[PDB]
Amino acid sequence: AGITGTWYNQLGSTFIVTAGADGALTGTYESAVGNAESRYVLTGRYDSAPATDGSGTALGWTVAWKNNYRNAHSATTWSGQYVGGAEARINTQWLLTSGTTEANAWKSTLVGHDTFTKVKPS
Amino acid sequence: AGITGTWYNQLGSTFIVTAGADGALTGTYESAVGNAESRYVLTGRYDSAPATDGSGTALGWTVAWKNNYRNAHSATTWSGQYVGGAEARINTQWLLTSGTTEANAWKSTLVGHDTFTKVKPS
Amino acid sequence: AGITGTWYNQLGSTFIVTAGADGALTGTYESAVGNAESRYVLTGRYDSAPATDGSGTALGWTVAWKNNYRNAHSATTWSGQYVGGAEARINTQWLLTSGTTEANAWKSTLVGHDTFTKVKPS
Amino acid sequence: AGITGTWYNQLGSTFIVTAGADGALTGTYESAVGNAESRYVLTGRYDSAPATDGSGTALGWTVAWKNNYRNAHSATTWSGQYVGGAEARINTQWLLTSGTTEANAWKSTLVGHDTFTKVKPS
Repeated sequence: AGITGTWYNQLGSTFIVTAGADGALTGTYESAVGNAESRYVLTGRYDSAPATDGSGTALGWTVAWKNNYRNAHSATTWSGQYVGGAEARINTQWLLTSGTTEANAWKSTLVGHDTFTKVKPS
Repeated sequence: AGITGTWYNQLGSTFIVTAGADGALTGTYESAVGNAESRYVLTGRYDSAPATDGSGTALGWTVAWKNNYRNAHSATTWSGQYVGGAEARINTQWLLTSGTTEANAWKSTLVGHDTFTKVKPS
Repeated sequence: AGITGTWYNQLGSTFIVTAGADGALTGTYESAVGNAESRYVLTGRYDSAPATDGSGTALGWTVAWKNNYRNAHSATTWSGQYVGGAEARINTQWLLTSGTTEANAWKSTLVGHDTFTKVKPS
Repeated sequence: AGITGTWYNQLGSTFIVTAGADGALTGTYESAVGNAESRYVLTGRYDSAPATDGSGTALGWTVAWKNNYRNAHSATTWSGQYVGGAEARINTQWLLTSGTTEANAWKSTLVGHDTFTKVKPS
């Protein structure tokens, strides 16, 4: 169950999350950490029964940079895997797609990565 | 609203989906198209108010290759953007992460793409 | 076994390439195609000895977007595979990275895909 | 402005590279580091004239995983940027593509990240 919680990224984002018994992910993303109108609904999925081999626990989740206060006309999906214990992290790769005229399709999707930890950076 | 529906991919996958008035995505992924125990719950997010410039409509969604019948200990997040009209498509990039020993972390995430259309391929 | 030549992608860009007998790839890439002021240097590598089970031929290459007529301050790589036959295609995927101040480092790399064909698109 | 040299990543791999005065990149990459049987050819490009606003230096390169001692039937490219200073790092991202039959074409390309530093990791 050790997914549910708060999770901080190197750069200064934060999201708390729940893991539905069945296998859901519900939460909200805070893209600063001292903000309020800069939170966005979070939903995603994670393998609710993982393997017995020290192997990761696959997950993903999406967040749409639009809320009741702002719209970036964009959305990030985080894909990766959660590891547990004392050094416990959420290792992801992420994609970011904006809405584009088809003229600029080709340049619509930023790629990156993010390591989330259960205790703040610096 | 022209997201809700069925969507087919070049290769032979299918997913029907709803767009919550607010901005959610709920659905289920069929990874063949004539299957049944090979469907997986689908949830994700999409910009419920898009821009007025012919620009795409950003979205993403995640699917965990584990259900009541199978487990691939994996998960795909699809990120991209939906375009409408008579030639209407869901253009995405996708990531796939498996659970890995940390020994094999480095090789945990397949990258690809998928163009979804509202009417079957071949 | 005919990587050597001229190739074209979904949007009418072109790169010519000789395929050194070991893995060398060198040649060029032309933003558009009919123009000498928008031409760019290209080097890369490929498997000079692919398996015989009709498996693709892995390859990669690079086009720092700099010449004597423009500097874009950026570089694309292309990773993927050659699949000869009637319809010879170089199915690839690419990462486009610009040079950023440390703060924009995160929005630095586009991701995308590209099919190349020995015949011009539409 | 010191791309030329020896670099190391989070897992103790290494590549040496000369940075041609225009953009050439050539050199090598060593699966591990202390071994001649696991060494691989490397070519690429970089912006030989990056802007002066302390922006990174874009670059890319390729290592078809083939030598006289092993053939992996695959190729990685590395796209990213050089950021000199006290802590000079080449922050990159990479795509690892194997040669596949048309049916496995979809599970063909790993994606991932890599920091390189002029000093060995741990």
